Amino acid sequence: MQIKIKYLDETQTRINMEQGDWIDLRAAEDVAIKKDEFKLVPLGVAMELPEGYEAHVVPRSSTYKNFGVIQTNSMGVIDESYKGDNDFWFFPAYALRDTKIKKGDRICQFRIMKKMPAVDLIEVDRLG
Amino acid sequence: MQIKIKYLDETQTRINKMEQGDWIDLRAAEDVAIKKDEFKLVPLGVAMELPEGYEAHVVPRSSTYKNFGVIQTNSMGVIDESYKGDNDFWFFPAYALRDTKIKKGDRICQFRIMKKMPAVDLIEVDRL
Amino acid sequence: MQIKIKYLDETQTRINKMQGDWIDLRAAEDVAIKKDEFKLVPLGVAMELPEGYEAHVVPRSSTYKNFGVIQTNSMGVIDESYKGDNDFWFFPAYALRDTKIKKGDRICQFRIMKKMPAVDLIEVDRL
Ligand SMILES: O=c1ccn([C@H]2C[C@H](O)[C@@H](COP(=O)(O)NP(=O)(O)OP(=O)(O)O)O2)c(=O)[nH]1
Ligand SMILES: O=c1ccn([C@H]2C[C@H](O)[C@@H](COP(=O)(O)NP(=O)(O)OP(=O)(O)O)O2)c(=O)[nH]1
Ligand SMILES: O=c1ccn([C@H]2C[C@H](O)[C@@H](COP(=O)(O)NP(=O)(O)OP(=O)(O)O)O2)c(=O)[nH]1
Ligand SMILES: [Mg+2]
Repeated sequence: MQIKIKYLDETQTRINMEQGDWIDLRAAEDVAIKKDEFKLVPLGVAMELPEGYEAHVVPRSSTYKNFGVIQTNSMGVIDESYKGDNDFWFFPAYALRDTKIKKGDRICQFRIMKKMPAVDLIEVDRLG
Repeated sequence: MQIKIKYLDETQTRINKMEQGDWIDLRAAEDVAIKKDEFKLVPLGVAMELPEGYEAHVVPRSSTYKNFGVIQTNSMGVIDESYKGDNDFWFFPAYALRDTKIKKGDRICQFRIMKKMPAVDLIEVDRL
Repeated sequence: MQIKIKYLDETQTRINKMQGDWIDLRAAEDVAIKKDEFKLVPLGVAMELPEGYEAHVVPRSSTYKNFGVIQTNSMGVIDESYKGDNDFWFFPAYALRDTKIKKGDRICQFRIMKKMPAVDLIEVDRL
């Protein structure tokens, strides 16, 4: 199973695994964020995911410790269909304190996972 | 694979975007106003009987923070197959980072289903 | 399918068997957190998961109203790799109000999941 991945540019740090571990993604540019402010931290990457698969994106264990940001959407769902040449991943960050992220910083991690199977949604007037 | 769904009332907007594999959006069952640093359970006006052996996972949409200034306090909501009774309506536990207003009908979060953990024996052991 | 689990001390309340359900985990000691402050809440447990699996840890839906805390990493990911006698799970809590969590309190919950299959990251210039 392969993932095709476009980098924003040559300065981005490429990421190498087939170990099953979640893969760290990194900030594409310096972002500074005041306490109680919001910013998209661009991750400088676009990917074509395997057919029938999602990416899930959550912070790293140490993200809060080292940057004082929480992830606004809790968990990011990157769908297989987000595979365009301008479809760059971002990390939506709310700073609970003054913070600076530097280009290259590892700020979140992801894995892939089979989309849910197909499903008939059937309205009913009463449940058991 | 089918899910039964019951709606609080005819007012509610059927979520008739059954899966092409994608997560599915849920909507505020009523007008809800939440002030800065206030918490509210936002009712989603749906009860469901998930497939045997499954659970549902709920998370915010990508734009939920931009548009309503709320985060989901439980990060990823877990809904077990057993939450299927006739009064088991889904909610969105929302904490507000600014003064905000959700209107009835609004898409505020999204779900998919996924198979439960297989059974597991838990052994206590002195060391590892 | 088997998980080997090691409690911190005798004091800790062992957990029941279960069925596929997320298992609740308990705070290992009383912890007080002021508004707008962060603290790791020990869950007094370390575990050897199955070869090829990870654990996901998230709050109960009631953690906020009962205890006033969110989990700053959203969902903790614990790898098969974290299986040593000192590898004790924690709940990273940030308090949005003053709060005292009390030993024994069930504050978050977990399950296991097969890890991602092996994949190739093939760099490309266009998509
Ligand atoms: O944390 C995230 C979350 C989403 N994303 C990406 C994936 C998503 O496809 C895109 C946002 O554009 P839309 O809001 O239109 N996508 P959406 O999730 O709304 O898809 P849909 O409308 O199909 O439900 O941002 C991230 O990069 N990081
Ligand atoms: O975001 C959510 C999360 C859960 N739920 C529902 C489904 C689930 O069966 C029920 C309880 O979930 P939790 O286990 O996370 N909270 P708690 O453990 O307090 O409830 P219970 O004691 O029933 O397990 O609430 C929601 O409607 N929205
Ligand atoms: O909420 C959490 C999250 C992680 N953990 C555990 C598992 C993890 O291995 C450990 C943190 O160690 P590291 O800082 O080395 N992070 P991790 O092992 O995930 O990094 P890598 O991606 O290199 O494995 O804490 C918790 O107890 N609670
Ligand atoms: Mg529970």
